[PDB]
Amino acid sequence: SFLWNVFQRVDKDRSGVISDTELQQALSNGTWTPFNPVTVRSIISMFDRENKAGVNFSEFTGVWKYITDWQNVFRTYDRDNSGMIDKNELKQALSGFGYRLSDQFHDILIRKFDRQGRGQIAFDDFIQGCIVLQRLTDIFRRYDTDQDGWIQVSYEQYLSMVFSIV
Amino acid sequence: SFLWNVFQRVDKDRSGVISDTELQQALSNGTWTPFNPVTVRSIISMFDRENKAGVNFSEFTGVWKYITDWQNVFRTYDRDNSGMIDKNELKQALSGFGYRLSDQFHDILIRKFDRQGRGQIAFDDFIQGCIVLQRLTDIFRRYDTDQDGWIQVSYEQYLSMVFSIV
Ligand code: NA
Ligand code: NA
Ligand SMILES: [Zn+2]
Ligand SMILES: [Zn+2]
Ligand SMILES: [Zn+2]
Ligand SMILES: [Zn+2]
Ligand SMILES: [Zn+2]
Ligand SMILES: [Zn+2]
Ligand SMILES: [Zn+2]
Ligand SMILES: [Zn+2]
Repeated sequence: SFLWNVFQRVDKDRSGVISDTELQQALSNGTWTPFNPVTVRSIISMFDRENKAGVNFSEFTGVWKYITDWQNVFRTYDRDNSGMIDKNELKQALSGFGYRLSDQFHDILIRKFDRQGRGQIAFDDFIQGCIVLQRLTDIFRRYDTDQDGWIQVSYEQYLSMVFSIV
Repeated sequence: SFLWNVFQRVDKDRSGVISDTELQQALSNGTWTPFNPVTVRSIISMFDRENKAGVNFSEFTGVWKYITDWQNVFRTYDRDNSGMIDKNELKQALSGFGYRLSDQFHDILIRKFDRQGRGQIAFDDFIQGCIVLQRLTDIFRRYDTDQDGWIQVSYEQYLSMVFSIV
């Protein structure tokens, strides 16, 4: 309903389908730089149930829910309310999700996810990071057959593991 | 020497530095489609000993050697001389490098490396594939401490392993 007005504002070529570029330009990451294109790509492919390279209005109500939900999480854990998420808050956010990860390891996470290069993670980078972690966990989980947080794999199962990431 | 004439032909903006776009356009992959940009990016970052985003003439003599050498390998193993490399020939090429990999696993390799979508791997895709495999092997090797083609890793060492790929 109110969602239709949003859709019409975002669908700038009035095609009836919201493309990557369109969704990108309707989202801010709180740093006055374009929203992470990879993040946009992931959100599109998530809800696009055709091979459309975009989302229609029905699919878009899903996207709108997804982004709003990700905003709740991000604002909850950015408690000094700066707009970025820091080492401590990232530790909190992933701890809230159920990850049990060492403090130093969050050094790597920040280095890997933060496009801004400022020791902190923006909203767009934050979504991708979490998405990438779900994926790595899904894969790991296929190989940790007795569920004790350990895997023994051969060279070939490793390669096919890394290749099933994609 | 003769290399200088090549460099001048490739350096189209006459800057004295060969950019990504420039190198790309001076290379064919034998399929009348642009040479894999990722492949170009890798070759650049390999020989660029500044943070230049390109190569000067000195560095370029390295690149020229690297590409010619990769051409020898590719032509050796594309023995039906089509321009593509197939499952059997890929099996040969990597076997020549010292990889001991199962026949079915080469299904995954072709699916993963072939941008053309035709069950075969082009010259540009072939270089990247091999490069990606060297990297995965280097990493694996750091973790296979007793050198028997097996690793046991925890969840956190796995994440940091996958993250050291990049
Ligand atoms: Na296990
Ligand atoms: Na081992
Ligand atoms: Zn549109
Ligand atoms: Zn914060
Ligand atoms: Zn902060
Ligand atoms: Zn176990
Ligand atoms: Zn140039
Ligand atoms: Zn062939
Ligand atoms: Zn063939
Ligand atoms: Zn062992």
